Amino acid sequence: PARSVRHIAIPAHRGLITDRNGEPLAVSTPVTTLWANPKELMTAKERWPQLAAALGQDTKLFADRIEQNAEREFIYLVRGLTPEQGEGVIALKVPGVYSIEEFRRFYPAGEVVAHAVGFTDVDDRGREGIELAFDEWLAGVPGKRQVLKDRRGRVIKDVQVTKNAKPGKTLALSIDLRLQYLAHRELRNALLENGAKAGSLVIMDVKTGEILAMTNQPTYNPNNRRNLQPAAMRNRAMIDVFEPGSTVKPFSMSAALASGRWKPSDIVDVYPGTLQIGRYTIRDVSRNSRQLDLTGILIKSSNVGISKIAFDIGAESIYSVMQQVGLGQDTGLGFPGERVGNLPNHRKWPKAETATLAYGYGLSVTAIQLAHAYAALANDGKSVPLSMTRVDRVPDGVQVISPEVASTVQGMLQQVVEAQGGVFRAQVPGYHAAGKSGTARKVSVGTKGYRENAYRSLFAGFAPATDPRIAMVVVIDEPSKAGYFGGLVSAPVFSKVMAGALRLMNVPPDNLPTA
Ligand SMILES: *C(=O)[C@@H](NC(=O)[C@H](N)c1ccc(O)cc1)[C@@H]1N[C@@H](C(=O)O)C(C)(C)S1
Repeated sequence: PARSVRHIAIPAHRGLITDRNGEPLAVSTPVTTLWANPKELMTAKERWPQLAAALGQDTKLFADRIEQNAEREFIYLVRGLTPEQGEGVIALKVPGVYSIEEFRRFYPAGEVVAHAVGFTDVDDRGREGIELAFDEWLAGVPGKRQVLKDRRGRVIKDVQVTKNAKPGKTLALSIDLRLQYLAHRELRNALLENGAKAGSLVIMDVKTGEILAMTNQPTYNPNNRRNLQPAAMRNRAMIDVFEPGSTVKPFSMSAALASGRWKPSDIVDVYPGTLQIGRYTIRDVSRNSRQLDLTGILIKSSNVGISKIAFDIGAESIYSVMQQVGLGQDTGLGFPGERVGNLPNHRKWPKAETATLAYGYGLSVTAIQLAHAYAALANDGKSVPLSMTRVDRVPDGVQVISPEVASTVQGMLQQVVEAQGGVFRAQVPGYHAAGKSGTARKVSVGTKGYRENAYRSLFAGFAPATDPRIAMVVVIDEPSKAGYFGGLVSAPVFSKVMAGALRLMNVPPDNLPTA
């Protein structure tokens, strides 16, 4: 054809992502992509070697590429150069060489918030994290332009633009970059000090359902598009499931207190520190107890104690609490590839499965689910929907644990942290803090039993105890030093991060004299 009217795409500006206070976290940056029409290049061959050198290409390999693409009318030279580098090639004035203005993401906080903010692909589309989850909101709509193409791929004139490029929309996350940096720094330090393989830390606002911080190790710099390490790009807090172990005992206890059959001052006989159930043996770490009260069962973390309570009240009541607080349940966050985990269910619960459920084996949850469950407990038993975006109007929560039961369990968890023989490393000077340690043996990758030397160290809690504001989970995978108990490995991280986060949020210190 002598003339040919066709259409080309004009890239649109991707929406700005900020933290909850407007600090930029993902910013669309103008880049210059160079393309060429090989047929037009065929008329200026003496210019090719200088063009090749400017592109850092070998002269022969470049010439070979153009010659073998002589039939085509569109060939990429280089994508995503800075407009500074792009003009240096444009300045050669080579016939048939053209530029289009595209966009590439810059991430000002880099590795500090990489998992939460996420990453974009070669075409500026979200492929991880918020970038992926809110891709429709962020992407906008590209422009569509008219053209006039010949048999040589030549363009004549303009006088067009049928469709204008629509920019994407701004998005403010629930994340507070101040708390995010604190959490990042403390988790990294903990990983290194313990020679651990991986870790996750989530901070949630118990009143609004907002995720205030979400950090994992290992992490990566999303501005380095060359490294491409899949393991480091995993948002473990949302995609890696684990047995939460003794961190679910406060939920078993909630079921016990709701049953009508148990009060905190009631007693369980846990002597001699083991309990046989068919071919399975329930075992406590500390085996020098006889009568323990319900608070003591949580302080000492007696598997025997919680198991006997579970046999009394029935597994159904415990399953119900865990399901209602969201363990093994869809979070509704809508991140593709987010893992839901699994909460086992039965019509007739056998005794072994009843016991293991009560102390957190045989179910799999994510760190986000665990933090959300603790948020409901801290928020006087009311569960506010999870959000990764800033919440200005809070949706109504669902009452999942009665307020009196939740309050009672809160006081028990304060004792876990403060009482003699408790998790003293979770204490937060100036405040009352509450929570529960866990230590879980990892199930072998093959068939293959439980891995003898591989543990996960957990601490989950909230503060300030007298008026809860923040819930936090710290999960550290395979610590390598002498300590591996959650109370040794994860509790000090909870303490350090809570100390900073409460003060960054201007929460009044509550360890005061009696009124
Ligand atoms: C819950 O997390 C419980 N953990 C275990 O019973 C676990 N199978 C285990 C026992 C012994 C080990 O050396 C390692 C793992 C109890 N709660 C824990 C906690 O951290 O609070 C323990 C006190 C380790 S036991």
